[PDB]
Amino acid sequence: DAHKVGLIPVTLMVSGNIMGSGVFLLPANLASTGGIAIYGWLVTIIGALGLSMVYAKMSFLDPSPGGSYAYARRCFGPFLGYQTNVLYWLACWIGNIAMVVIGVGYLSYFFPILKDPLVLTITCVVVLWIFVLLNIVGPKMITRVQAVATVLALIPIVGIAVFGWFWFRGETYMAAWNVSGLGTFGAIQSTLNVTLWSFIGVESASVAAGVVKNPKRNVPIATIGGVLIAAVCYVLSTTAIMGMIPNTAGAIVSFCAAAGCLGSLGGWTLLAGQTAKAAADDGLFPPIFARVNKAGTPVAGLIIVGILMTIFQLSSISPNATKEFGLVSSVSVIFTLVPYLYTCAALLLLGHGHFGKARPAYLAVTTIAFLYCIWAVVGSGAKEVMWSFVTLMVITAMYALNYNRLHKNP
Amino acid sequence: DAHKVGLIPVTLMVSGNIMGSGVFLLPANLASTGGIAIYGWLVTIIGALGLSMVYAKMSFLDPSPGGSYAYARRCFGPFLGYQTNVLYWLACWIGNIAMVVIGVGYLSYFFPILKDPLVLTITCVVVLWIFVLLNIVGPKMITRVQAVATVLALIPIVGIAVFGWFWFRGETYMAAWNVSGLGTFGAIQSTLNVTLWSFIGVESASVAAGVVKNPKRNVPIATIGGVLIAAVCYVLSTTAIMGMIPNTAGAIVSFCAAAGCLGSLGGWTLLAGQTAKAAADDGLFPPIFARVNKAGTPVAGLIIVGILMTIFQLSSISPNATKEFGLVSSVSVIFTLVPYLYTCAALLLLGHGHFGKARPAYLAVTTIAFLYCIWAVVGSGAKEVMWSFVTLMVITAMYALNYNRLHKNP
Repeated sequence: DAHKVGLIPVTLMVSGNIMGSGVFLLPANLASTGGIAIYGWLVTIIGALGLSMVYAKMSFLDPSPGGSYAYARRCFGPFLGYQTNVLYWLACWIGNIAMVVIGVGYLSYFFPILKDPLVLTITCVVVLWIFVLLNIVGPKMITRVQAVATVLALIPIVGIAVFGWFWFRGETYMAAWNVSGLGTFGAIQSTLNVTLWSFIGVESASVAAGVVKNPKRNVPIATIGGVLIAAVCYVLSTTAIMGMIPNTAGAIVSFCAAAGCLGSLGGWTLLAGQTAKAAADDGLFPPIFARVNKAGTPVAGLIIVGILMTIFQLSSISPNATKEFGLVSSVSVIFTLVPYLYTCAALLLLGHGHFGKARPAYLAVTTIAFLYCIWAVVGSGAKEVMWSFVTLMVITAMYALNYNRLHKNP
Repeated sequence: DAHKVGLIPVTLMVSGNIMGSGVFLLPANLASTGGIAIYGWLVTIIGALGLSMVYAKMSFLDPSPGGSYAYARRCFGPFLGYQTNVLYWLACWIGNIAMVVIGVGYLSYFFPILKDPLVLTITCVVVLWIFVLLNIVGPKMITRVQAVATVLALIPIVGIAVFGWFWFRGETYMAAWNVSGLGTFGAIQSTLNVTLWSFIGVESASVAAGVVKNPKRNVPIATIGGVLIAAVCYVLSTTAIMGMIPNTAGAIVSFCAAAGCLGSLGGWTLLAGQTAKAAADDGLFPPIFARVNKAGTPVAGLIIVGILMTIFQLSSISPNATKEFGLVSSVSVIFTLVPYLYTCAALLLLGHGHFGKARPAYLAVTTIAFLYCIWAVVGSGAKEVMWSFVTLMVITAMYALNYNRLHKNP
């Protein structure tokens, strides 16, 4: 198959959905800290790379076509995996509405603007279907969108990596040094708590399956590529941290950031159609989507995701926490963790005896992945989390929509 | 079998674990409200009776011998059910330490006393093993303890039901009327939020199985008996609500309350040994307990529960929230919900097509049970709930202790 994309724009997708709509804000987020504190990066990147490794050698096997639910079919995988879906896709199109309220806030000036009245919302609303239709064109086309746009948002960051390496200069960062944070013991927390729940994305590769070239080779290479990429991106970019704290070619840096939300948005609508029109086939949901107009792609799928997406775009217009951490926009963050959980549960529930040799080695990386996934939700908002769990209780008993499973019957 | 108890002291067990260590405090808990507000009772009792009905017609089938995990073997039932255990048992012996810090605070005077220094703790510590050994004697003996002691704590409440019906008098309650609460719309919340998470217990019957007479008949009758009992107990007792708000034979009323924690404590250590030395056999945990010295009963089991119970009795001595809602003593409240959840999931996952006729009827009661269970955790402490969920993530990835399940393998 050649109408089914490949590594080159896949790793870019995978990377650029972590990159991605949070880097041009990351330094800011550890400015109110607590700043550098590079340690925070050390540990969050080590454990996250572990998570990407998990995903790598799992899609190394059954990709999938999901994934991150594919493997849920085998912590169980009915109930638990059909759940894992609801709560991930329902955190797939939801996290999108978040993505536009910021992505267009990134073009809040520089032509248009406007961008303050009802115009902000009317444009995020039409900016979404942009990518919905650009998925009805794909999937090979939406990945073509992401490739160009994120290598656009790569200009800024990568530019500061080496070029920023030649500018500043120098011992200024040494001047600001650590401190501000309330000491090393927990000081890290002030950084981890914003480099962690913001490494979210490694899934996209083992979630493309159904439209990557060769899964068993390209996809594992995809996540590991994506993670090492965004990772050094993160470090070299936010090590450009001299002393400031207050929060010509400037226009390019402001355009290239929104251009990350140019590719991202497509990417996540994509992930939205995938891990759902997937558990359409491996069983139930229910669907509906389907219906997969000939040549792949969920025609009903992404269109339906459009309706679900737009409906919330016009009532979170608007209050819901006017920015990040919105009791709805953040919870959907937590949601995307469970599938991190069962996955790693699976890269061992399906190495029952490992169709691969040397145990302890894989045995660590998965444990590490478990800290990372457990820690980055252990240390987060108290209304938000209880919330996820409320959704778990409700996802569950919303399987009355489901009286036909089986196992260990009577 | 006749060394295996029967309905007569079983329903008393089942009832007196909800009764039970919260009634002589219940009116107090809706005094700071918001008081009567009898509605709160209306809705909490209707949905709870639904929950008991759920449990009734489930143990009507497979009892079990668990239960409330028995049936988990069939939302899955490996991982999910072995979980459902950890999080219920670890909420079974934990809820106990809570039970003694109050049950002896109930004899904080009237002989002994003391009851304020290190003596409070040294006595709760030895008061626990009391029931641990009185379970090593049972299980028919511990139920004999609960029967006598709760029909002792029945004297107070039931006495006010009819006798209290002849005393006051009269329109005083009409004088205090509703109000104080911030209006009907949500006013109920101030009552439901303390009549709900305080109806916990209906499980005990469908959790005795392994030591009730005939399961299929006695156990269903047990929970429904238990619930209607504690229910009218609740209503007729806390309808003795005249106007007061500040918070000879008086000694009897103060003794008879602790005497509820005389029987309760035994009951829950009991439930502790049960839904664990049960998932010892249906599979894994791991155990250990076992080892079931001849004639039933988990000898290693309750003894081990003693060590786990005493260890926390001497470091929650002491701070941990010096009373109810202890971020550990309350969470373990939330924990005892999940098994409520999968249960009701099961009275339909195992009525796949109902080995019983007329669908919609059973179809409601289970839905109602789902509200009750979901609502009473939807509306509770924010650190506590996120906490349960953290335990869910950890229960989970603590099944590395478990690399040998199966289903839909590769």
